[PDB]
Amino acid sequence: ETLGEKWKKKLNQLSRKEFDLYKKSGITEVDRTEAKEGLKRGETTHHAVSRGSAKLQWFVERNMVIPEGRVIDLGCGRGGWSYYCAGLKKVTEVRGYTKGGPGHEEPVPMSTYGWNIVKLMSGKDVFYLPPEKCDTLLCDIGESSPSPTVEESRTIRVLKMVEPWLKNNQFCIKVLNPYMPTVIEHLERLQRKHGGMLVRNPLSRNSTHEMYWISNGTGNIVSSVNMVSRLLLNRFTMTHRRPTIEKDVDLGAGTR
Ligand SMILES: Nc1cc(Cl)ccc1NC(=O)Nc1cccc(S(=O)(=O)Nc2ccc(C(=O)O)cc2)c1
Ligand SMILES: C[S@@+](CC[C@H](N)C(=O)[O-])C[C@H]1O[C@@H](n2cnc3c(N)ncnc32)[C@H](O)[C@@H]1O
Repeated sequence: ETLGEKWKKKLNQLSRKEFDLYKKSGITEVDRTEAKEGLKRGETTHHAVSRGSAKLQWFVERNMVIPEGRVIDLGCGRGGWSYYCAGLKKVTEVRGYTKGGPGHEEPVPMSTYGWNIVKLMSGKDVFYLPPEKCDTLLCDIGESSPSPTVEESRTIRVLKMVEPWLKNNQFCIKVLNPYMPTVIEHLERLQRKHGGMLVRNPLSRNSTHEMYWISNGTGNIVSSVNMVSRLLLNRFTMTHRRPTIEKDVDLGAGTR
């Protein structure tokens, strides 16, 4: 019924070859060549551990979330968001939590600028964690699934989990499937209470309808979601557009 549901049905009809040509058509991406080569060699300075550092940097450099004080990073994985925040002037502590174990990335130890204010803790399912006081709440959880009802369930669970962590603080939260009417209802209620806006990051793949609820902005959630569904549906029409290439983020070295 929603434009997003039509997008997901069409995405599920693609062959692997078609899917591989669609997923990056017209997106933006950072060139990870140098970082991957450095990481393979065990280099611990300058490189971002994942594409996530540039993905969060995109929101921060637009002032959509402005990390400060004690940052919590839920679903930190290898730690791209955490290591990026560790170098920001207003940040004083970064605590990352992630599941780890089979099927999940482990935190990567690094020596990028501000490493000494970061603690990444694996073996932590955030759905069992009691909330902690923080000045910035980040969450990048939401596992894609071919089933949109599984994605709807996973999105609602994240939105219910994150709310007790929100106390008039800065935030950036992934919304895996933002187009279902039940999710829209939660998002509108959450925006009435905590403010912010839902934003599509250009570095996201066309194979996910993810959007991020960020704290600094206003706007109409329904309009923003439908614009993304129409964008993703239009990207099935034409031949692959190679992604727009950008430089990856240099996270430096040193303590603070
Ligand atoms: N065409 C289109 C298609 C889709 Cl499916 C979704 C969105 C758009 N359009 C844009 O995204 N337009 C836009 C224009 C100039 C700069 C940027 S920006 O993201 O670089 N910086 C911002 C953005 C918003 C605010 C705000 O509202 O406070 C603050 C800073 C975005
Ligand atoms: C891949 S990370 C996102 C990228 C990350 N922001 C970065 O920059 O590296 C998302 C993570 O959420 C983790 N995750 C999934 N379910 C989780 C849960 N219940 N509790 C904690 N972490 C979870 C996954 O293991 C995955 O590593």
